[PDB]
Amino acid sequence: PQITLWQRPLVTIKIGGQLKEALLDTGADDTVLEEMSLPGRWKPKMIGGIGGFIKVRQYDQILIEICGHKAIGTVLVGPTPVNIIGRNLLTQIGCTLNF
Amino acid sequence: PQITLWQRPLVTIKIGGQLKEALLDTGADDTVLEEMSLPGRWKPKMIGGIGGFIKVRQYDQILIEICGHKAIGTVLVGPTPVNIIGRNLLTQIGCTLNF
Ligand SMILES: COC(=O)N[C@H](C(=O)N[C@@H](Cc1ccc(-c2ccccn2)cc1)C[C@H](O)[C@H](Cc1ccccc1)NC(=O)[C@@H](NC(=O)OC)C(C)(C)C)C(C)(C)C
Repeated sequence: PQITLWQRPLVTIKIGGQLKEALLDTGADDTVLEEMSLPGRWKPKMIGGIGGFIKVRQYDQILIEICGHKAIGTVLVGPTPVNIIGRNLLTQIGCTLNF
Repeated sequence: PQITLWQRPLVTIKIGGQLKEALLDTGADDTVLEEMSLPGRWKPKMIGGIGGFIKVRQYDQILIEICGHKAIGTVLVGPTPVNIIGRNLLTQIGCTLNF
């Protein structure tokens, strides 16, 4: 669809059976979700924001539906205040910025 | 224009006669620029992201040009790793998320 930016671009996502709310974020290279269970093994990764870095677990090839649109790719899990859909998955669902 | 997301959405902005590179950031409430000088009064503000909060300087009613689009709004200045155009200004230039 078309999402204007007067409010936070919060959308519904489906991941490992559960429905959650996520922020669509063009300012993020990666996708980062709050603490949860995912299948397979994970690698270590550190990701940086405005106030410093956090330690997250990296899962690969994770199935995730974003607002009707399927995506399969990298999901990081850790102590983020918000669920963040970053560019790795925004490109898969054909997301672009327009004006 | 239509900005894709394979790479970071970095555009040229004009603020205080200075040309600067900034990140178009839908996941940001506020607009935050690295250390620079601006005219007028200011208030301190605390803003949070991944890893926590930083203290910044809040300037009101600042004019910014983003890809030749004029816009007026609040500009925060402080020790951010990157120049960031948040939703408060992206709405002014008519910027939408599409897929
Ligand atoms: C309401 O709070 C805000 O709007 N905070 C904004 C903010 O931090 N937004 C983040 C989203 C966010 C929103 C709210 C909170 C929050 C905090 C406390 C309480 C509630 N919510 C936290 C994060 C996502 C933002 O796009 C950020 C921009 C950035 C990019 C690169 C370096 C520093 C900052 N992206 C990241 O942090 C990403 N970093 C990255 O890609 O590095 C290359 C990730 C996400 C991958 C680490 C801001 C500060 C830019 C205005």
